[PDB]
Amino acid sequence: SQSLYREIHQLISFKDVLPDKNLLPDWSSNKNPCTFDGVTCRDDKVTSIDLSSKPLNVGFSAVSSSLLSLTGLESLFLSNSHINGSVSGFKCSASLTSLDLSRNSLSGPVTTLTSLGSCSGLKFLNVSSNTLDFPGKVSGGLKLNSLEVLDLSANSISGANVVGWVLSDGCGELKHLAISGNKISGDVDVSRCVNLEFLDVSSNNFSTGIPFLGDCSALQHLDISGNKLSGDFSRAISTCTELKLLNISSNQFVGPIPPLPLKSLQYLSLAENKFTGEIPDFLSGACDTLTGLDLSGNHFYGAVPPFFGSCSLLESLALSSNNFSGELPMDTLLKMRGLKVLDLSFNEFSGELPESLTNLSASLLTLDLSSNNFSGPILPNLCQNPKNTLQELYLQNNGFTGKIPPTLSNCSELVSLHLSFNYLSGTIPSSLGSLSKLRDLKLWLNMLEGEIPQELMYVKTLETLILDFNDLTGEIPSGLSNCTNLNWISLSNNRLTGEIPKWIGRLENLAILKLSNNSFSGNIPAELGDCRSLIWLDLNTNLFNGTIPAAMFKQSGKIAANFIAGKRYVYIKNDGMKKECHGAGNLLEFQGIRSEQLNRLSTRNPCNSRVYGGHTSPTFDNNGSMMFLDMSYNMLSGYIPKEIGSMPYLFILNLGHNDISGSIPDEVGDLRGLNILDLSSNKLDGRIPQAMSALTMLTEIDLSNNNLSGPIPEMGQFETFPPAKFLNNPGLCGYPLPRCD
Ligand SMILES: *[C@@H]1O[C@H](CO)[C@@H](O[C@@H]2O[C@H](CO)[C@@H](O[C@@H]3O[C@H](CO)[C@@H](O)[C@H](O[C@H]4O[C@H](CO)[C@@H](O)[C@H](O)[C@@H]4O)[C@@H]3O)[C@H](O)[C@H]2NC(C)=O)[C@H](O)[C@H]1NC(C)=O
Ligand SMILES: *[C@@H]1O[C@H](CO)[C@@H](O[C@@H]2O[C@H](CO)[C@@H](O[C@@H]3O[C@H](CO)[C@@H](O)[C@H](O[C@H]4O[C@H](CO)[C@@H](O)[C@H](O)[C@@H]4O)[C@@H]3O)[C@H](O)[C@H]2NC(C)=O)[C@H](O)[C@H]1NC(C)=O
Ligand SMILES: *[C@@H]1O[C@H](CO)[C@@H](O[C@@H]2O[C@H](CO)[C@@H](O[C@@H]3O[C@H](CO)[C@@H](O)[C@H](O[C@H]4O[C@H](CO)[C@@H](O)[C@H](O)[C@@H]4O)[C@@H]3O)[C@H](O)[C@H]2NC(C)=O)[C@H](O)[C@H]1NC(C)=O
Ligand SMILES: CC(C)[C@H](C)[C@@H](O)[C@H](O)[C@@H](C)[C@H]1CC[C@H]2[C@@H]3COC(=O)[C@H]4C[C@H](O)[C@H](O)C[C@]4(C)[C@H]3CC[C@]12C
Ligand SMILES: *[C@@H]1O[C@H](CO)[C@@H](O)[C@H](O)[C@H]1NC(C)=O
Ligand SMILES: *[C@@H]1O[C@H](CO)[C@@H](O)[C@H](O)[C@H]1NC(C)=O
Ligand SMILES: *[C@@H]1O[C@H](CO)[C@@H](O)[C@H](O)[C@H]1NC(C)=O
Repeated sequence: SQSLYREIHQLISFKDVLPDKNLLPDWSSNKNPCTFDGVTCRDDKVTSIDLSSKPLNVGFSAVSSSLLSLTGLESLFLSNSHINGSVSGFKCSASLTSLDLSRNSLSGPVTTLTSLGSCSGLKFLNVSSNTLDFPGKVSGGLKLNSLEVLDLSANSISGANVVGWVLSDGCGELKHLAISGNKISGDVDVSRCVNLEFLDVSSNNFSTGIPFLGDCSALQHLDISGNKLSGDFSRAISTCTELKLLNISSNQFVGPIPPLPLKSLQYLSLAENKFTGEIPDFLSGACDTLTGLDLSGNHFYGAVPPFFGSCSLLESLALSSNNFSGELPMDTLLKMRGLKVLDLSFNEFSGELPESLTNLSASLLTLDLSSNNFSGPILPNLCQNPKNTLQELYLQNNGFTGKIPPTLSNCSELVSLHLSFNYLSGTIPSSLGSLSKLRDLKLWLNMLEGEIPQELMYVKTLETLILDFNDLTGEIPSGLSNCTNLNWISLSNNRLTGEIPKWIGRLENLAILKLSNNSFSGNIPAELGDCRSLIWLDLNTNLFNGTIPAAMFKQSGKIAANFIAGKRYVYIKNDGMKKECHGAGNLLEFQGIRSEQLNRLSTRNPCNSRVYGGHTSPTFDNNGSMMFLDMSYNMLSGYIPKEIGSMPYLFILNLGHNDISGSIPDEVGDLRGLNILDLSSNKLDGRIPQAMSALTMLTEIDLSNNNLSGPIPEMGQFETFPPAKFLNNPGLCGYPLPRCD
């Protein structure tokens, strides 16, 4: 036929306008398209093309002129294909049924989509994750009332009543509307959409009316979360008898949990609102269908109603960040046959752990009991039940006394263990080396003694070791050389000894090494310079000596950090007020702990009030450098190597209280991101290099107690700092000091 001749010529003309033609290397003229990678054929005719996740790097016009006009094409999938430009009028084949253009760079007003009406058979349209917008006045209509599925999520659509604009010309055919991740406001009226099954209007700018749903005859999925809605949603969804998922989380709802349609309900989320009072007895009505419940981050209180035993289908129960109290209602949890995730974190549950809990170790994937008021010992008999499935165990920030049960090694599926912030004595059981899947061992702020288990080598998956604030002794176990995935090692405020092993250079994933306030010694390993993920080095308050190896900076400009991101931390800034408190500040892991309990450190730390929190976020993804370097309060000597200046992402530099001599390298002036510079109490001499006048981001400097001399630089930021920062430098003069003689 002709369409065959035309099919091949159209496909090859498309290939030919690609900047990287090597992308469709098996496409070629005088070959049958049905043999082409990306092509679906039925009876020797093209019915579908899928060029998704290939960087085609061409514009929509190339697509609509070559591809969308092919006779018989039924579906075109071009998600994440680097298509830019915008939709305009074109001839479209009547067979085309699905168009997926999601995750591209389509730009322009959302009114451009209206020109896709050329496609008389189009029923499914995904244009999510682009940059389509709605400039100014919202008038007219989208005019695609034949659609069954429309996805406009994650665009740049800012406007009021955009939904009415979408639905203006009719929605009798519409089954699934998603438009989340925009900035849409106003009214949502889908009452004329009597076949609508799926509505996601989440993460927008709604702060007035609740969506109006009319008879709600077909609605199964309703997501209005992530807005600023308040008011009577109970009445709005009261006609909704087929509802399976109701997500109203992250809004401004207040009062008690009101009546709900439970007979079909599988997923319910009320999280992150201002609901008050206690879980009502009437929710037992969903115990026949309910698979997921989330009431986290409200003001709920009291106990977990006993009715939950009937919710035998309930897989996840999340109630964290309320004020639930009482003992672990094991009598109810043991009936929830299907329970997999249990999250009661950040409440005020109390008492010891009931012995019956050891049964759930054979069904649960996650047990999150962090930040409560539990007391007593960790159940030794825990994970007796053969085939222990438990993956995550979070018991941090409670009142647990006793030893760490070696029995925990039987929970062989364990990926995450967090026993921090308790009162645990005894040693770190050697048997934890048996947890072949463990990624996180977090035991910080307890009273753990003895040495760090050599047997920890037997854990190949290990990524984080957080042992700060204990009573550990002995040296860094040579065995740890084996855990090559470590990206965060924190051993501060113990009584460790020995040197820093030279095998640290081995771990190419280590991003944070914190060894402060112990008794480590010897020289700084030039081997640290071999770590290619290292961004935070805190060796303060120890007994290291020798000279700062220039080699430790060899990685600067090559540093990659990706795995360390997204982890909750607190950074506690040192105010130079108390002389017993050392270092720039303490970076501490802080997943599942209340800041209100930082006061617990008072007895272990001479530091008093300045707490930064967040989630780790490197300032680059690649080609970075160290961001933090503290070696204060040691016995280092010799001169600062000029390579010190080679780290453009360095925010903090503390080398204070050592025996460093010679003169401040002029390369410090290259450290353009520097916020803090402490070189106090050393033996540095010569002149403050004028180059340092180029630093623009210094919020703090200290050069006091050296043998520096000559004039303080008048340009840059020096005039900004008080005299104290320069005291005890005999030959030093110039404002803020007395003028030079
Ligand atoms: C409009 O297009 C968007 C963008 O593609 C689309 O959203 C994305 O959908 C996909 C699935 O269709 C999501 O990817 C999933 O992510 C989950 C984790 O959250 C994974 O578990 C899933 O993996 C499963 O399936 C894979 C094969 O697809 C298997 O390899 C794997 O083993 C699992 O079985 C899956 O990868 C994606 O997260 C969303 N979100 C994005 C990218 O924004 C959206 O659904 C489209 N809209 C409509 C109406 O179709
Ligand atoms: C019930 O609803 C809640 C609340 O909406 C929901 O949890 C949320 O999931 C969404 C994903 O749909 C999360 O949103 C993302 O947050 C991450 C992390 O900060 C961001 O990186 C993401 O930004 C991207 O996507 C945006 C579009 O949504 C884009 O505009 C942006 O440019 C980025 O590409 C995104 O915002 C959100 O973090 C959570 N919220 C909370 C509080 O957990 C939950 O999953 C729902 N439950 C069920 C089962 O449906
Ligand atoms: C490096 O490690 C060591 C080991 O922790 C650390 O020494 C400890 O410092 C803390 C905090 O200063 C000390 O805690 C004190 O304990 C005594 C009793 O032994 C108490 O009397 C003290 O109480 C005072 O402060 C309280 C509030 O914090 C007040 O309520 C009270 O009225 C008192 O004023 C205080 O809690 C602890 O004794 C030492 N332990 C050791 C081993 O010496 C050291 O400070 C760390 N170094 C650095 C640089 O951080
Ligand atoms: C990359 C991570 C490991 C890291 C924790 C990161 O996520 C985090 O944002 C870091 C970069 C933060 C945590 C503490 C922050 C510092 C807080 O303490 C310092 O006093 C302030 C003072 C002042 O505000 C300066 O502008 C920056 C400055 C000095 C901050 C520099 C950036 C931080 C160091
Ligand atoms: C589309 O992307 C290409 C590649 O960068 C560019 O040359 C062209 O100008 C872009 N078109 C639009 C509309 O931005
Ligand atoms: C959300 O809507 C309000 C009211 O229309 C508007 O004033 C505001 O600009 C919008 N906020 C955002 C974050 O765009
Ligand atoms: C939370 O519950 C506890 C224990 O019953 C109660 O004493 C406390 O007042 C509650 N917290 C608040 C602030 O309501």
